[PDB]
Amino acid sequence: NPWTEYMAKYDIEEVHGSGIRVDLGEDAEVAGTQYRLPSGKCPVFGKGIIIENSNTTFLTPVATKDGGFAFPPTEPLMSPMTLDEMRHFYKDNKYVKNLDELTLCSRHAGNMIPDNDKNSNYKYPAVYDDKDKKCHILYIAAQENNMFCFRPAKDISFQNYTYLSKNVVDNWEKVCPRKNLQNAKFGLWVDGNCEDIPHVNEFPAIDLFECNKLVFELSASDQPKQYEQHLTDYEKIKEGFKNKNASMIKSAFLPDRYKSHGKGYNWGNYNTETQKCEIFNVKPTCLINNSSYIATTALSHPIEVE
Amino acid sequence: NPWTEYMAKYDIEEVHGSGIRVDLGEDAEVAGTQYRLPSGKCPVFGKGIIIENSNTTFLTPVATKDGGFAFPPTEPLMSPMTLDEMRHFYKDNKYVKNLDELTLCSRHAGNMIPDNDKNSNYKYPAVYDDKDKKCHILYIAAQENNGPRYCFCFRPAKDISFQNYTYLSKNVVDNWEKVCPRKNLQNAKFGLWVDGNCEDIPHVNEFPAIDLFECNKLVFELSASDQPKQYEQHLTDYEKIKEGFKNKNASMIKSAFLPTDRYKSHGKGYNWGNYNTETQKCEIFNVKPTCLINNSSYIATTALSHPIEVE
Ligand SMILES: [Cl-]
Repeated sequence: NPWTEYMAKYDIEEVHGSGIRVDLGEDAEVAGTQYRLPSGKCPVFGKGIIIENSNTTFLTPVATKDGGFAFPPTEPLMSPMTLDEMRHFYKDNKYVKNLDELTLCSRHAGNMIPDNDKNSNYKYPAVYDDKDKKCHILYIAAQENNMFCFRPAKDISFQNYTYLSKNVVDNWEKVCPRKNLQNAKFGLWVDGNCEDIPHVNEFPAIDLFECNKLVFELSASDQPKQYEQHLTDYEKIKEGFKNKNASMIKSAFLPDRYKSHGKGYNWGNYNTETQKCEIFNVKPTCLINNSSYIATTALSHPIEVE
Repeated sequence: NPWTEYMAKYDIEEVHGSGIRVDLGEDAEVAGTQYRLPSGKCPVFGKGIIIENSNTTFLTPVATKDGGFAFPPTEPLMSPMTLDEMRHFYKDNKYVKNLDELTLCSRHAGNMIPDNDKNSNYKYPAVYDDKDKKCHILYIAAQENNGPRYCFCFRPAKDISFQNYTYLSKNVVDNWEKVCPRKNLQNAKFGLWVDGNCEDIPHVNEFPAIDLFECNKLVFELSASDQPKQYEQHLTDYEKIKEGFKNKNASMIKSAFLPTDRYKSHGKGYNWGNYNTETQKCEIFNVKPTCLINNSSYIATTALSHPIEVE
């Protein structure tokens, strides 16, 4: 396969390794309880959280329903923090001060100790705003609760946002998707040629944005499948919550089932001419030269094209 | 309610009466020990077993690791057996010879005596393959074994590879076509009849589902299960019997701990789904539906139902 090195970034199971729509791919103890937390190795471009029946944006600091998901005021203020502020903050750290924008944001979020637990490996995720050059640390690592109903989504208002786990790798631009591939269709390398993906499901999509949106909706998810009828502390932890009104969430019921490990309907071929989004769940291993198509993934930016 | 007679086949507790994802709804003695075995009265369309970290397919005869779940070769060969071979085999039996292929495969499997036990009521289940018109008697009636322990690990699933298979207990009824679900209902949504109207099911759990097959898979996964929740440390002989195993390498499995109804669903579960084809959402619920709503955006499915076939 002449396509192996090129196609490496599209093996989402390998290179990302956790959920995309909902990333809760690891567990980490904070003060004696194991909490779920995002753990994917790639940035998720254009991902944010929509709070339903509300005008509050999710990057609004948590209420200390009026509030969002972001870190409340700390002293000194750790979040939000601009790119320049971050580089100045870490000036004495050779291995941190020069990391790319997104990786720096991830590492910065990763320096926030949870709940004065100095032993803990738990690290908060973050959102980077590329327009504002601002890093927002998320206090709430839950992504879907469908007190607050909400869901993850690509939305036109989120196009400059990137959702970042603690695990985002420093060379993500070499090894992860970002841009959509114009004039290219994902395929499978079989006996010296790029063949069509055998099984695809097709949907109407007015533009590339709408196709990327759909793929995202259907992509790898670490959200629980079985769960009680009412919200319970056990259900909250399974959704990625850690804190409730001034105490940690605990549950006698906590002892790997919910982890996708990157498995899902993560790829799409958008036919710009017929306005159909072609969605599949096997990793592609080549490209087909087809001028009618744009190749997208749930990780990819919903608009940007190369 | 004008829907009563029409909706009877969606009363899964009544018409099927056992687990769907894992069906172990009866016990039957073989050589002095009670074993668990499938007892559902309806066929389960598109159900097979996935063996983990293995190149072995579940319809391969048992190893006699390299093996599956199917009957080892017998003389005369009783399994696998084609429809035509079955009809010829039972040519002298008026009551069996002209049964529908599914009920026939169930009855054929039910004629295998377990472990030379002349008067046992234990009857092996079977899988009928509609593509090759072959009946496969299963020697292993276990359907799930994947505890954190050592995970020969396996689980039940609907999968594209299994779409022409039907998993058949010994109790599959001869008139299943009239009394059991099979086809999904296109342009229809399950509801509840309230005051001269078909109303929405009050509580549904909603999930993303790219197509009807995926919705049907999800419903099956959440459906009535007779599996022990008793996932514990090592796999003990008692645990094996609770999982539906009967044999282990030249002896019956036995246990002093076997008491002489707790893991039986009797068909109670998240057995139904309304799939919204326009929003790609699978809405799953655990109460029997009692009418249909005319909605072009939906397809009504059950855990029993074929994962593709529509009406
Ligand atoms: Cl029982």
